[PDB]
Amino acid sequence: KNIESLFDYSAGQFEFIDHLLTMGVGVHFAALIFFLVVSQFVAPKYRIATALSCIVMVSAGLILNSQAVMWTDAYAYVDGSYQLQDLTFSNGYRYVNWMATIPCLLLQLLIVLNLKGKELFSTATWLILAAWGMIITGYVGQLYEVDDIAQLMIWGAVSTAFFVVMNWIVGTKIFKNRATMLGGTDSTITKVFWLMMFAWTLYPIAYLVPAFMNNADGVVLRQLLFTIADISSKVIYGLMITYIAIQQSAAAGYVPAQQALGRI
Ligand SMILES: *C/C=C(C)/C=C/C=C(C)/C=C/C1=C(C)CCCC1(C)C
Ligand SMILES: CCCCCCCC/C=C\CCCCCCCC(=O)O
Ligand SMILES: [Cl-]
Ligand SMILES: [Cl-]
Repeated sequence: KNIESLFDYSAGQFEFIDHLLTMGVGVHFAALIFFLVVSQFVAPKYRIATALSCIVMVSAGLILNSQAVMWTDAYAYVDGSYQLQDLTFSNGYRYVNWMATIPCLLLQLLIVLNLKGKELFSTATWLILAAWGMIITGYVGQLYEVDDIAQLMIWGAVSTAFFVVMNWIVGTKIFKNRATMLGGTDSTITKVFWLMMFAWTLYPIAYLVPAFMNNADGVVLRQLLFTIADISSKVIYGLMITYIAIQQSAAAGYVPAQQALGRI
């Protein structure tokens, strides 16, 4: 049902996708160790925001690892090209994984925005429901990326509505609670918003690849877009969230945070 299954791949195409996914694994698990070691310099009220980045690194790292092994399982070099064998490859499992990873990305944002108690629970709940609506409708949509492009587009439109509303909740909370943020991170959090807008928008672009480039090079392009988007939305984003957590910790008087920033 996926466009990947339609084509044979050159040695170059096949190996490049393998390298993309493998590099993705390495970057996330390398970043994982970074978040782990810096977590001790984060104040208790923010420390979970850094822990969530560890959770995202392993979650994303495992899905990229799984995709890479699926890639090599599904294809074999036969008569001059990589051809589909008995096992299958699908991006569908990425969608399933977003059901967990996207709430984690949103939660760590709410934490450094200094949301607490009732407002935190209610905001998280609405955000997660919006994200799940986006993901599920998008998942349904890509089931038709070969059979029914018109249906892919309509489900994509519904998904985009959830996307836009989710982003509106995010923007509203960010620009409202920006003033509560310490150590100059009121400025930094604005860049985080724009980073999210940019990085997350790459995913619906990848979703539409079967509509504007239905060929083997389109398959490569989609994996390339996922790679850019994954690294930007999880790793670079996580680094900014953790930076914001540490800076606010230091400004709140947390001594390990103050000492850590002093060494650099
Ligand atoms: C780490 C993974 C992340 C941040 C994934 C984000 C995914 C999206 C923003 C997906 C958006 C979609 C649309 C807005 C329309 C087409 C269907 C989706 C699910 C690909
Ligand atoms: C934050 C951005 C992260 C960027 C990650 C991507 C790094 C590698 C990117 C691709 C370089 C282009 C490689 C040339 C493609 C050759 C075409 C092919 O062989 O199929
Ligand atoms: Cl604290
Ligand atoms: Cl993920």
